[PDB]
Amino acid sequence: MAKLDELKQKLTAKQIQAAYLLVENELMEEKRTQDEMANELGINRTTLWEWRTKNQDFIAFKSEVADSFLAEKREQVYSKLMQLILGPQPSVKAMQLYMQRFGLLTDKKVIEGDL
Amino acid sequence: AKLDELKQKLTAKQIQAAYLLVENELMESEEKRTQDEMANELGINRTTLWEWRTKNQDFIAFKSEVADSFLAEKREQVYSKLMQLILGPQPSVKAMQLYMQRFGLLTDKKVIEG
Amino acid sequence: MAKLDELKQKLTAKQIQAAYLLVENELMEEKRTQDEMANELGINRTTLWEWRTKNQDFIAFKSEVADSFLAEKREQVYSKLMQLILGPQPSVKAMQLYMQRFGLLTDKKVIEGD
Amino acid sequence: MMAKLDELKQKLTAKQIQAAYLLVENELMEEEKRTQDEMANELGINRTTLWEWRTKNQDFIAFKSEVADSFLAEKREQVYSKLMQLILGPQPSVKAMQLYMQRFGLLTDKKVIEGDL
Amino acid sequence: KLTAKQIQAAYLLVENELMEEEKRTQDEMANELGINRTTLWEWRTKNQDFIAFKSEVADSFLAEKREQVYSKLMQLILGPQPSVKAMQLYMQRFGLLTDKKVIEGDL
Amino acid sequence: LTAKQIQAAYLLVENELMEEEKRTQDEMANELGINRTTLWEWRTKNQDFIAFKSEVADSFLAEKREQVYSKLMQLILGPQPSVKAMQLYMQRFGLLTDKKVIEGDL
Amino acid sequence: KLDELKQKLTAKQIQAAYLLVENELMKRTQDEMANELGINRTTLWEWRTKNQDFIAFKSEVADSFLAEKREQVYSKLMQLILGPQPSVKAMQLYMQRFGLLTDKKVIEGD
Amino acid sequence: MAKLDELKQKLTAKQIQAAYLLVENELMESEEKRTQDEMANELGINRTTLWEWRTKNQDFIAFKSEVADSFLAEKREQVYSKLMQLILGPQPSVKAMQLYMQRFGLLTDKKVIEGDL
Amino acid sequence: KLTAKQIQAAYLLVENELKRTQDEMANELGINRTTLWEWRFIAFKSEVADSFLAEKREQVYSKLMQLILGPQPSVKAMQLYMQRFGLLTDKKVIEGDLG
Amino acid sequence: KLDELKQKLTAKQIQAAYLLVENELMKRTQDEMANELGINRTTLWEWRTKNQDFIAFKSEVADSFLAEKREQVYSKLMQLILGPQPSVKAMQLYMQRFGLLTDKKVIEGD
Amino acid sequence: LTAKQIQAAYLLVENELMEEEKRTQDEMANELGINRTTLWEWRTKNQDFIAFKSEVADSFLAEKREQVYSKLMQLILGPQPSVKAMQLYMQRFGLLTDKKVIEGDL
Amino acid sequence: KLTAKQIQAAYLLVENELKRTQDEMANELGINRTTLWEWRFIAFKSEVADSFLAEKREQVYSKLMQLILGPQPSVKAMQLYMQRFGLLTDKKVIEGDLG
Amino acid sequence: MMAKLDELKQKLTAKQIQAAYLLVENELMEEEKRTQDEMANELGINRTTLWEWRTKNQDFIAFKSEVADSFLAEKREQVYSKLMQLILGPQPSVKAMQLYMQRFGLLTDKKVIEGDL
Amino acid sequence: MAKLDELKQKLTAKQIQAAYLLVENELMESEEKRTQDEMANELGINRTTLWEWRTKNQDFIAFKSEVADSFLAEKREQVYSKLMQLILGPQPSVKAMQLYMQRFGLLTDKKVIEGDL
Amino acid sequence: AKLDELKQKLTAKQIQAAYLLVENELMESEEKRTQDEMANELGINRTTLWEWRTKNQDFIAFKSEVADSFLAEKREQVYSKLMQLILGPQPSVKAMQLYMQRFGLLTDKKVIEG
Amino acid sequence: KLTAKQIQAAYLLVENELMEEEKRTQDEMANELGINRTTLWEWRTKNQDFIAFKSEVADSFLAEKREQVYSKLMQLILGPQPSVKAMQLYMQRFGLLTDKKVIEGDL
Amino acid sequence: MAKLDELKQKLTAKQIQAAYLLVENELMEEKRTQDEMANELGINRTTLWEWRTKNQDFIAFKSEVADSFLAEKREQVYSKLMQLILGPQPSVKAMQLYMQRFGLLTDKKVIEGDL
Amino acid sequence: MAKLDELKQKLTAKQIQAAYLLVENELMEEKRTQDEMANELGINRTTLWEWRTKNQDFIAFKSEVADSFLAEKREQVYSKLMQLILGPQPSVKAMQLYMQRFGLLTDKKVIEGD
Repeated sequence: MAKLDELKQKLTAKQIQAAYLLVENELMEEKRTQDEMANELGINRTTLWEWRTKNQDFIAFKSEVADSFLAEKREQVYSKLMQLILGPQPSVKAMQLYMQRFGLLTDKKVIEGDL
Repeated sequence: AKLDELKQKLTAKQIQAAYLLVENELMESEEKRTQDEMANELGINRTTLWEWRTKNQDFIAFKSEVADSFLAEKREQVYSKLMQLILGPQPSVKAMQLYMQRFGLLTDKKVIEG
Repeated sequence: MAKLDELKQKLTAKQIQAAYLLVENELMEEKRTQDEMANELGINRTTLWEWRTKNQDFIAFKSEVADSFLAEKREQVYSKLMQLILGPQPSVKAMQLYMQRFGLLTDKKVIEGD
Repeated sequence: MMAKLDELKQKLTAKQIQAAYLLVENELMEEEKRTQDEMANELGINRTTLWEWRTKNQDFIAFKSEVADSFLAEKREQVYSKLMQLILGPQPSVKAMQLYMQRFGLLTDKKVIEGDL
Repeated sequence: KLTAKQIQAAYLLVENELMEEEKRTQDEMANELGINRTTLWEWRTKNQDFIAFKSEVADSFLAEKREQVYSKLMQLILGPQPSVKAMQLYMQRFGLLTDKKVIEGDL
Repeated sequence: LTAKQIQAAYLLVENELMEEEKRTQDEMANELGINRTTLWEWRTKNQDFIAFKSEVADSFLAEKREQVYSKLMQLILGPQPSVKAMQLYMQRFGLLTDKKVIEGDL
Repeated sequence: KLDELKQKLTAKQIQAAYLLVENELMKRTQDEMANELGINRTTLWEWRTKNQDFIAFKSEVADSFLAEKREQVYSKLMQLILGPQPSVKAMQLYMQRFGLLTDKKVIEGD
Repeated sequence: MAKLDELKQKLTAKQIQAAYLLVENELMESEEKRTQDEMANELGINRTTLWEWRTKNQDFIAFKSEVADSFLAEKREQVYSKLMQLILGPQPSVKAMQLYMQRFGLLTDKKVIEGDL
Repeated sequence: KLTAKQIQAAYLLVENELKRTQDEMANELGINRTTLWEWRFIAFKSEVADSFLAEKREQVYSKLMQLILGPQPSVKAMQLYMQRFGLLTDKKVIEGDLG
Repeated sequence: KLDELKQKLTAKQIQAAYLLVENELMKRTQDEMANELGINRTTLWEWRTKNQDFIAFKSEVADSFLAEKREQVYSKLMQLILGPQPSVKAMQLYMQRFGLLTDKKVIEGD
Repeated sequence: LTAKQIQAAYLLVENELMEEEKRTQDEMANELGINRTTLWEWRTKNQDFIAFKSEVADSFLAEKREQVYSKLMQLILGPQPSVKAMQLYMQRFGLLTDKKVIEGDL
Repeated sequence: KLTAKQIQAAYLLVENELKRTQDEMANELGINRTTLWEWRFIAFKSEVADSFLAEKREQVYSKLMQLILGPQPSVKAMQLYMQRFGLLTDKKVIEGDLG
Repeated sequence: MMAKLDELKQKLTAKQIQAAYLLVENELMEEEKRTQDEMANELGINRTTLWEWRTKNQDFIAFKSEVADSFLAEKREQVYSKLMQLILGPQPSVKAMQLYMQRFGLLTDKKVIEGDL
Repeated sequence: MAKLDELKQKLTAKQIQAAYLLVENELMESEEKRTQDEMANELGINRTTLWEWRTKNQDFIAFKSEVADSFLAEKREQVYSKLMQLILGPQPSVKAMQLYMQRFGLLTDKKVIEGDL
Repeated sequence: AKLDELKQKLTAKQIQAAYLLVENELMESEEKRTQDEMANELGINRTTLWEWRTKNQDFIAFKSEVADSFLAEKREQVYSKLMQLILGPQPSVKAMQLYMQRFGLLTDKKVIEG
Repeated sequence: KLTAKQIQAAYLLVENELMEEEKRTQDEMANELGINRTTLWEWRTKNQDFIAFKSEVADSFLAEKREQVYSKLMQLILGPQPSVKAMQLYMQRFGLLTDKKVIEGDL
Repeated sequence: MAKLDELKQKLTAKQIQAAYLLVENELMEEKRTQDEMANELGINRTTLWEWRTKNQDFIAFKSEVADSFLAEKREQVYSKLMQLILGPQPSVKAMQLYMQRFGLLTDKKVIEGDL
Repeated sequence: MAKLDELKQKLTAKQIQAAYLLVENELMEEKRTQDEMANELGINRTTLWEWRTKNQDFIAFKSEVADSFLAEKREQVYSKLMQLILGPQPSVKAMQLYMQRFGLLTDKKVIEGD
């Protein structure tokens, strides 16, 4: 909310709507086409193209919204992780991730020499 | 400790709700209930649970800590699978590495010149 | 915006146009040929060649434009990451990237020696 | 580990300590493991009580995790036995040899550092 | 510094490898340059200024390929078989991945 | 630790790291002249016993060194020379060096 | 290095550590080695399991025997590089032996 | 220039010629490479003297290694050409993409550090 | 420092790996079989061994380039080539504190 | 084919086989499917485990649903062939679909 | 087979092929109302019981068909389309043909 | 045999995989959503599907040759090429008897 | 299998039949398996007798192998259970799917044969 | 010759030209391939008519497939060149050696048969 | 049956010798005796056993059948390892295939046109 | 049958790929043959006799490589990393490997 | 002995000796060089080269002797096979070979059509 | 000997010599160049080329000579086979080849259908 708020103010209401539509199309539970999204927004195809390619504030805000949508999925990822570990066919790689999540693994170094 | 700070902002009911939602969602994607089937046990309206889940920032933060707690509690079950891979008919060297790293048993030596 | 405008200063209007066209051809929607892009720009084929091979300011700017187009794909990449996690063969490597994205993974490092 | 288990013990009842050991033993000690209900019965507690301890009591969870670490630690020679079987067997593992050599800090990488800061 | 001909030779050798039939042979490049094969050989094997300049030119031609590389990276991510390694490269490009370390001990 | 506990730690480690069928916990308990429940108590609740037994395990593993080295050399010199085994050999004697360039500001 | 550890062993224990290492690094069973040393098998077993100075000395002589193999390892390395299937991993090791590879780091932050 | 000339000063004209001939035999494109005897004959020296320079003369060895480095360095655009072919070909190589990106320092790893060394 | 025959003797043996068996080598040196076992010292001979490996540099480089330019270009060989010339950068951004 | 097996089932059993297959080939639990069919869970279980005609009919409708997916499979096949990583194994299948590959045998003996 | 033996065969197969923790042999014996030794005797010495139980196992496996087909289609249509799964699909419907040329004398 | 619109309707749908969703397709056809489910018939439409795949032959061959001639020549693609033209022989010598 | 075991039974004593079952049970029925001496003792026979039967009596060996086949055959649903777990689990095995489909003869390869003889 | 001409008889001059153009676009070496619209324009036909020939005209489809076969067949020496490069290159391909040997029928499998079919 | 034909050509002692030699040589290449240590138990001279092993064609043929018999007798031990691979924490699909082939449970269907 | 020029063209095209700088281009081969590029294109795309002859020539050049292939096979078997697959190919070449079958049933 | 005897008679005593020496050098428990073997046989290097390259009877007899030496090693192979199966780390591929040795595996085909 | 003599009939003495030389260069002890082999044979480089590319009788004979040289390597191949079987990483694929060499492996084949 710290970054979204500063960026939001450099964008129009339609641009904000556009950023959310593009992200929802990819990260919210068949995808819409670019033409379908421009239509829904009531803008021309060329306008959407301009925002996506030339408007740095639009791009930056859209990346922040994307991060927010990705963040919400954490328990979904956790569920899959535990599924790979706790079934009758355990994944050692998944166990590595579990252990790292809780900082359980140690790497030890003995250093000699001079600088 | 973080759970305690986030717990004082919530009612007993919201707290029970958070625990029940986490258990349900961390289940494999067989016995898992729906959101309406997660209003009956708690004895609340479906819009209330939806408002807690989506619009209540204190509820959302606590529920995240509760999810971490859920995974943390499974430690001995994880360790059991690790040992099974080590002791099975195709012993996993990767599982052995992880065992050894758990107890800080592996050393890398480095000699540095300036 | 700052780095692009800085690099943009050293270029002509046509060169800036050329940089965008070359990048759009690769990162949006090769498909057009070098000749077709030169024709579109209303410049000689030999001029586009000289810009691409001999103009360090052009090359640097175009590379920054390439970075911008790549950055804008973020949610599309995230969507594929989640599909691999949630699909019929859940990808642990994708899960690792997800967890690293939010700084969820920690190792202890023990350092000995003088 | 003596002092750490003692510190985490202070906040739990005798029944809660027994429960933590039973749960870990079920997973980490040598036809089928016990169910939650079977263990609840063994402890003489209600199933809802065992769930509450496993779910909501952070002191119970933290103690039980320390118990888990202890059970895992005690397997060391069993892990070493498999390590040696992979090294010496008819499909000898160079990865297992690397682990053996790292265990005793026998492997060195040398570095010549240059630059500034 | 280098002669104009030597600078031209460096560009032609790099163009032969990194731009755009078959590639030109060494003999064909010497002829296009209007120099002896022995002269081209001498520059390539004994002239350190020429070698160093040509390497810098090679770096520049490679740098200019950036969007073509990115295009293939995106195709690997989005194609029928999405590549997780390509996803890792994408996320590293923008510094999106963190590892946390808790450091203990002495030096 | 008592003499019996030191003996028990050695027997448990010998069972795993010397050898061909290994003894059961019950057989090891009998051999020591203790009850199965005492052995189980030592292995699960006695932190001094666990700590000591782990150090004995380390000693038994350490003693295998020449046998590990033998297999390492067999992989190097065998019909299918192992480059990974060569890497371990060269690291063992600090024979491998990289140059590190570092720039700049922390 | 060896001469400090040597002091803590009997002459027969020194002989045993050398025989154990030679058996591995230059085919005999434990019984055959004990019979060769003129000691009982339970004695060899006690040295191998309970004598920390014996174990430590033996590991040291193991290192010495291993070090002596260096040219044999080099021969195999060069065979993998110059053979009918040149090995890139072997080339990497060669290059590292002579400190020919640079890993370059750019560091930024607090 | 400087390092080569420093090493070059310690060798005879014939030794310098020999070092280039040996490196050219390996690293310049020409049906079969020349044999040792063929190179000695071309140099107008004994088989035995070439062997001596190659094995006992540390200055010769050092100069020849520097010459080999220069020959390898000169191949840069040829290596880059293959890197791009792997990236752009019908089986695009993500590993080659990684190398490309490493070449220009485009890949960042972020570290968050805590503790006390 | 060493005698002339010892210097010749070192160069000759390392040549063997970098053929003649142990006793064959012992017979060439004019020493006993047992004496060879006793020595197996690790100083000059080892430097000649390193020197022997060092001298093969252009031959190693030739194989590297063949792997890069062959019909199946090796990306790992390209990696080593670039590392040889310090062309690959890894960037680290470090945050936090330690005290 | 289906119409012979159909005769050996009740209307509700036909409905159950279709629902079970649709659940898999076009998310519901066993209890939800039984509740949807208006039968008790032990009844669904008995049909699935003890009724051979039910099992046989259900496998047949499973085949029918699977067959209907053919163009979807073709779409994926062509995507793998014409994609940014053309798949040789997918090309092999394409060629085999149209009988384009010859395996040639020379036979000798008694 | 007796009614009890038919019941036992079904229970053993259900334990493995329907499901979540499975019953022990002792629990299955109790459920059937027979001694552990009787169950063991049937599983090891009764060839009619073994033969019948194998046919029941086949029936339980056969009944899984739509679930196997579901996973097959998921691998085909998923984010990582499986060409091997496509091959199985095409073979299922006899869609793949090779030409065989054969020459000559046996 | 089929009506003209049914022939047009078959060609149109197979085109979809070889975009428009199920209901989108149902709306184009001017039929109900339920009716589409009932049909999902497997005769002419299936032949057009096979016909659609059949027609891409030169595009498949182009990818085959690219794999063979690319910077990482595919031996498996070479195998398929040779099989296409019946160039690979497997020889069997058979002994024994059966009666 | 009834008649085959009956035929192989005719040449063995009751003790030899018991011995064959004990040996197979030791390997194929669900902390450590019995040693040869422990089984010899159980049977009330000398260790040399058990070795002689296992080594030299072809009728004993042949019967015991038939018993082995029977024990293995009876595991069928346990094998099927693992097959289904590999198909349906989070790392779904296309190879396991092929085995499932072969089990019921669901996979067809078509051939068009040409030539002569 | 014969099969091509039999299929060719069913097509117009323009359709024959179209079939060759489509195959040449895919299987003959020339920066970017031509688009469908580019080919229709080159042929002097509607976009819609090219589409019709490609999708509804079975005679066109069949002829074009035969033309594609002929174009692929003509590449033989180019394929053989790559096969030899894999065999002779710095990483010799045993699989390519197998193909070479299969090409000339050099590999035998011996079978000894018994029973009664 | 072949053992019986080859057995009638040999003495009791030669027969015992064949069984003992096979057991010894089929051991892992720990408790294995030498040829001289395989003359004592049998109570014969070392040259006699060497003559049987190398020069006696009837002894050689019988010993080969005895080696086959030795491997044959290990069937249930082989089956045990097979089941362990199937039931372990990384179930082996290849082991499942072999199980199924043992009992002729896998069918390939072929449709042939003339 | 073919003209002398067509036979010459078939050999040159095969020689360019399978014997022995860069390979010749199509334009360079047309010039060496003294024919139009369009003529070479016509023979390669439309002349079935020419295509069939060239393929037979290609088979002959490939057949002639036998000892070079065998040399690499032996190097794989005997080299520092002996290849078991190459050993299998060697043994199949001489018909050294047998599989036994006990056939049951009906057809 | 059926084939060795017919072939042996087309060879000289020295040729027979040569065939056995070449095979022993490879299959009998550091190998001799070609020059060392020619010396031991008391023949010239060129003579040994002639026999190995031009004498078809010599080559055929040597291959038969090689088969005989290889055959003798069967129990050595059996020992390794059982080592791969019966250890704490079983090989499924080795189990396949064991089962095939005893003809325990069935491949089943259902054939339809016409010819 | 029969096939070689038959093929040898169609060739000159020099051509036969050339065939052996080409094969010896690859299969014994390339190392000599095409020019060096032509010089050794006392023929023009263009003559060796013509034989290699245009003489079907030469090509066929040389291929038979190649087969003969390869056949003679038998014990060398057998030695490597045994080294893989008996080395530190016993090769099961090598064991399979060994067993197939002596026809030791059998499968049952069951055939149904009309």
